[PDB]
Amino acid sequence: MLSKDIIKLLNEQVNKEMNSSNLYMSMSSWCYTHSLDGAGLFLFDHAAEEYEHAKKLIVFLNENNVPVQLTSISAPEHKFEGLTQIFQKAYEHEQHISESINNIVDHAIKSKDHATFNFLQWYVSEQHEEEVLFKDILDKIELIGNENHGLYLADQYVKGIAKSRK
Amino acid sequence: DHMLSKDIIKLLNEQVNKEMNSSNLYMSMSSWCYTHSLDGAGLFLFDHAAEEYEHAKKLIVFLNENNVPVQLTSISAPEHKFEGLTQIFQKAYEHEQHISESINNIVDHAIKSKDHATFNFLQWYVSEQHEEEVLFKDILDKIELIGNENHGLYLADQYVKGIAKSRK
Amino acid sequence: MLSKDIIKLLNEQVNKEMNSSNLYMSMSSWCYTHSLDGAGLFLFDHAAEEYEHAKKLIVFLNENNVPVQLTSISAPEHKFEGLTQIFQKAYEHEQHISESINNIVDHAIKSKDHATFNFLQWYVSEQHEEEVLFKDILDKIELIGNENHGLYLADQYVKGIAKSRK
Amino acid sequence: MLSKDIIKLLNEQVNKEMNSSNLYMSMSSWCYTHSLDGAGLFLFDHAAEEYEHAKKLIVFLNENNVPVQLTSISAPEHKFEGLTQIFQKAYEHEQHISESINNIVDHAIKSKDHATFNFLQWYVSEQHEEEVLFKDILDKIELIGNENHGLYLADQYVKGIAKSRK
Amino acid sequence: MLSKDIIKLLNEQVNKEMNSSNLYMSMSSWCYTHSLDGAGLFLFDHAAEEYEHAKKLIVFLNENNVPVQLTSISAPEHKFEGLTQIFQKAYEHEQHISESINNIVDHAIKSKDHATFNFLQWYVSEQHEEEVLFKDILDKIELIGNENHGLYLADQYVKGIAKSRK
Amino acid sequence: DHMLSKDIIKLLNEQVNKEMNSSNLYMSMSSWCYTHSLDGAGLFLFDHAAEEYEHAKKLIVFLNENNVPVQLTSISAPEHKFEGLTQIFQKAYEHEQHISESINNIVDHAIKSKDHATFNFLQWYVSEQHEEEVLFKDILDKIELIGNENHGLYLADQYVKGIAKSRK
Repeated sequence: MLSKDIIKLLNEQVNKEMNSSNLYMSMSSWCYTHSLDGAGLFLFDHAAEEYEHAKKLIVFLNENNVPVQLTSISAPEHKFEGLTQIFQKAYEHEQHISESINNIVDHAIKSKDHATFNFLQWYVSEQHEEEVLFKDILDKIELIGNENHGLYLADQYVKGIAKSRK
Repeated sequence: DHMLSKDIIKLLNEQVNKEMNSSNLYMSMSSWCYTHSLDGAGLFLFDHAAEEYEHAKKLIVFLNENNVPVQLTSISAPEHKFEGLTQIFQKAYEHEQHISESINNIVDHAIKSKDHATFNFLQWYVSEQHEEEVLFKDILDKIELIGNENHGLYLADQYVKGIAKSRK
Repeated sequence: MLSKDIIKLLNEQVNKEMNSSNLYMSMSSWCYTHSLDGAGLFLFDHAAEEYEHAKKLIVFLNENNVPVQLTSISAPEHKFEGLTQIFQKAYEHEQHISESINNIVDHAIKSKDHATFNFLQWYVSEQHEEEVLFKDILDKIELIGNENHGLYLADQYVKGIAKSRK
Repeated sequence: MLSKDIIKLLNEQVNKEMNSSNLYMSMSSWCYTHSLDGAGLFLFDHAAEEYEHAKKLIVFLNENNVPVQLTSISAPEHKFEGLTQIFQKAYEHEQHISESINNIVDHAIKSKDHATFNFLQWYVSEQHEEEVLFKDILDKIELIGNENHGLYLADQYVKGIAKSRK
Repeated sequence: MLSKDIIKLLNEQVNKEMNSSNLYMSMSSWCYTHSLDGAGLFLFDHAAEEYEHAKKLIVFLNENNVPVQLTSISAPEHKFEGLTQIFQKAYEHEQHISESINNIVDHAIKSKDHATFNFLQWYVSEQHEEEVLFKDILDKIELIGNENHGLYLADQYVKGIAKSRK
Repeated sequence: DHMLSKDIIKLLNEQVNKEMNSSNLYMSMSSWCYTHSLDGAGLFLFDHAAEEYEHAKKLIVFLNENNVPVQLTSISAPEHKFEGLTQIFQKAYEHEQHISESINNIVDHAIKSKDHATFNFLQWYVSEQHEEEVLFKDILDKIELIGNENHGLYLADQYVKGIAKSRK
């Protein structure tokens, strides 16, 4: 049904998405172990949400009678320097994801897979929104500043958002 | 680490990895079923895969609240080629046996180091695993009863479908 | 408002869509008369659903102040070999329809009729979904096999789906 | 089961009915495109209702294990001179339909297909009523005239009826 | 995030949108002062709705962390010849807006801002619909004609629509 | 023959324009806040801007029901560059004072021409203006109380956010 290219990209996206989840879990554990259970929670929940994206793709593939060919998931990074650094990396990571998705959309436009294109709309929208979210959080962290109690407050701010997203 | 013994931590991290790995194995198997018109099995395995991933998560939460760093290593690619519904379930069953053993090994270690809280935590996990191991045996048994000669694959898939739904 | 090309294709589509339903009614009657009232029902309802698609198009054309030009509806085929053959033909018929629709979409993209494009999204998605459905059914029929009580069970399977689509 | 004659007439009626629907859609679009969305709607809905009559017949045929043989549906007329003319043609068309139905009834009486006769009662009555409806509307339109705002009012009158029939 | 081009067009659109609102308010006051409070109301409400579009766009820019550059709003036209003329100008004005929006859509397609494209869908559809609405109203008015009681009834027709849109 | 005096009409039309102009100023200010990570302030001002546009509308309605033509002139471009949260609110407050003054001027004129119905109509408008003028002063004072020190901005934005939500 769907073109060889598309299939490859979709499978690849599944992998990136699963990979992303692990990155967020890794980041989450770093936060927890450095007394930042606000960030820890946010990222852990965000990781869960990434795994769900993967699942939607697998379902889409499954329903189109396309075999899922899962390759290895690379090991996420474990060492990080601080709350700001994590979110910086996170933000750059989300930009990369937005770009892989658009790439898939480009391909559907070019091959005229209009149904695939259609399916991908929500996904694009969800990503852009998530990309913004990370941006905001990063800005807010920077507004607060790491001097003194700011790490505490920044974590509470993040905690604040975590709970208002379940 | 300050709370749990180095050994335990190693095994727990290891287990997370096996558990994540397992999920992918089941997704792979699931897709094989779907693409060979066995959406009953496909669903069962897909849901089972999801459930595997959740077990990993529970461990991670356990590790997190004990202030233990989670060290996620790479997840190997699962096998993609399988011979038939029976073969898949056979492999699944042998896979579950292996997992049951991994877990018991962790339990042995907690007993020996006297990590009684860890032991406690592991109870549900053991029971949950044992139950799943049985489930796969039954399905395999039922599959063999039915036979694969005529409409058997169909009926076997409906039987499996039957169970998939009654586990939401 | 809309371009001469688009209008022509849309009118053409209306006709194909009406034509399709007749094909499905014809197929439906064949099923009923050969004791396959499961298939009979599925196809009858599917035919009804095709006629509704036509109607949505007519409405679209009407609200854009475009005259609907209805041409002749050709007579559908009435002789068929068997349950499998019918579904095979059905499936190939759905493939053809998916393609006429995409063609319309291609044309809107090229003339930049963005509102028309927009309107066509649901239609694309619906068709694709239906195309999948026929593939599944066809696969399930083949999994069962026409030997023994195969035809019976296959009809019950189809009946099963018919009732879980009203 | 049923006699060859009856079957022929029933099939014939289905074709007529399907044909009629298209005529009404064509007429409907003419109304819409000349700013007469009241008439447009009435006819559109009336067309849908004709299609339904066809379906009831097909169902009747199906449950009696009679194959439906659908022939081609001719293209309806597209050009009309005005609201009055359309309804005039409509009315004459409905008279013709009443007559094809009666003819079927005559035949059932003569072959003593009493069950078929029974089935046909609602259809006769329903048709007779529709024939009256068109006369009334036509009459009302004439009462109104086209001298001032007649078309606007006649269309509103028609609109009035369209909504009090769903 | 978003490309400089897009942002410029989006800001430009805000301005045209605000400008549009004023045009409609101006037109509205003309209607009121010439005893056409039906039209007056329709246009007033339509003006309000235009200002909301601008606001919607402004929100979109804000959540993407894009500065909004608001320019001066030119004075609308204040002299008009009559109900028909107003709606003619209105219709023409609407088309112009449809075209500016499509232009933005063209640009997103070309730069591959797929999220922006996505966002713009509702806007395109809402616009197309509004463009149709003005055509219908104009058409209805022509149908009625400016002769005896025409203006009155046309205003009541318009009033009719105004109230069935809040 | 209008009901109202030429003077009044002129002022009222003028006021519409100032009011529309004001809204844009607030939107501009709002966007500045959003783009500098101050979505609390951003929201407050955005909502306040919307509220200014509504004032304009009430006037237009008033003029319409009195059969007075609305003459909309150009809306000037608002200022886009600002130096900080404090500066914005300072400018805001001054702007509010200037608006109060324009409104009072209209009231003065109604008293002098004895347009008692117009006077009547203008009561709510005056009261609403006074209240808004106070509000801006209060916010300004708190912001100064807090100080744009190390965590001042974040808190001042949260304070503002606090008020924004308790005004819907």
